[PDB]
Amino acid sequence: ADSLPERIDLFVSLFDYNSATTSYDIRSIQTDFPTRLLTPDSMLPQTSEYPLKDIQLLYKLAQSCTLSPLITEPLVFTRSLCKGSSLSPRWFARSGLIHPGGGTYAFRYAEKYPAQFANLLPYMHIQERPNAAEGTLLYHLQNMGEDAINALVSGASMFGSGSDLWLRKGDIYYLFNEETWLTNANKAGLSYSLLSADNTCFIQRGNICWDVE
Amino acid sequence: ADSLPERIDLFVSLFDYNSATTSYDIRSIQTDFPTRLLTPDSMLPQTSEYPLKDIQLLYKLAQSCTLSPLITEPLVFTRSLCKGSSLSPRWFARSGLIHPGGGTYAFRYAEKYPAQFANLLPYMHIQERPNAAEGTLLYHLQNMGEDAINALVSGASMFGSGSDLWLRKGDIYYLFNEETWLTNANKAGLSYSLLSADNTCFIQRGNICWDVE
Repeated sequence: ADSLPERIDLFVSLFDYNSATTSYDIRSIQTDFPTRLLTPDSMLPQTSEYPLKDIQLLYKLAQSCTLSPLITEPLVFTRSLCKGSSLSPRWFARSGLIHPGGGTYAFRYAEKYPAQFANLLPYMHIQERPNAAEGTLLYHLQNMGEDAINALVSGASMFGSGSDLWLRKGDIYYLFNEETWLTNANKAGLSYSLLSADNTCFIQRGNICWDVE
Repeated sequence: ADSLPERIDLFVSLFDYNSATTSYDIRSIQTDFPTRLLTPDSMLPQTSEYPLKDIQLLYKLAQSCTLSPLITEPLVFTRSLCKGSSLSPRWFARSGLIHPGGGTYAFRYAEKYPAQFANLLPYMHIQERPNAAEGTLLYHLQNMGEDAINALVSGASMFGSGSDLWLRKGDIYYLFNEETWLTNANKAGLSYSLLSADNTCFIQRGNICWDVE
């Protein structure tokens, strides 16, 4: 197992970057996609960011339409929706993007004002945008699980999503299909699997890898 | 991660053995199924047991029907097939079971003498037997991958096959479905995954666990 780092280096050396399925500049991804609009936790009620009773207070208000400083901006949003007052794309660009109840301000607003949808897409979570065309960047992002999104955001040297290997060289991710990945792992004398969070198979029982959650 | 053994113990304690999907006595399994007829390697040409040129010599003979002491029994089998001489179920019970070219003597023999099929089933590899009825022991065995078969043969305290947890208590395996497994792992504060051989995720890169093959 001491040869492992050297085998992984050999593995990477086997790839022909010119024959990658596609490639994406990390800078282009960062330009187009706020991390806040990638991470799956943004889609959930923001319980780690607010006391629950404040989130509940906002729902009550939005349903009733008739107040701590943790929620100043959510309150501005809520009142605007209640009053039928308009919010320009500039308001969303200035905003924290994520509504305390989960998802974005832009998506909620555009549901009420569908004519403003196109201009507000840049401020919506990838999971809130329409299903992307196959093979596009947004498609790849929409189909990534949490661990893959985290790896991408971390600028990891490599990660797997959905039988695609994403390989980083310089500032560019090159995508290779599962067959190529497996072929090169085989040649390097390597086995691989995808594991979640920091699950390192700390203890093994039979064929089951266990870790603490 | 020091709490891990204690969490696994708690995990096991959560199962109600009386409400298991099914259960199998390990002794019953050993009685019915020779390990040789379970392990997937028995289905492959026996390259670790014979020089390849001896295996090839046998094929030539079986095709021609006209000789080291590593292959004395395979030669007896081959000549019997060529001569149309018969081999009783007692011959197979006395035999090493596995043909050098892979699979069993019994399966090959029964292909030539289909009337003798039923009496020769006990000497055929599980992968050579007809697809078993759903829910039966043979069905579960036929659907196990290599790591699961090895765990079972090892009498492991627990292993997963196909979204079934096999839990050993005393000499009995109790089967629980994936939902129960996940529910109890969740409660114990545990994460789990199935990994092959002794792949322990020795090195992690992005979300990829790497080990030496």
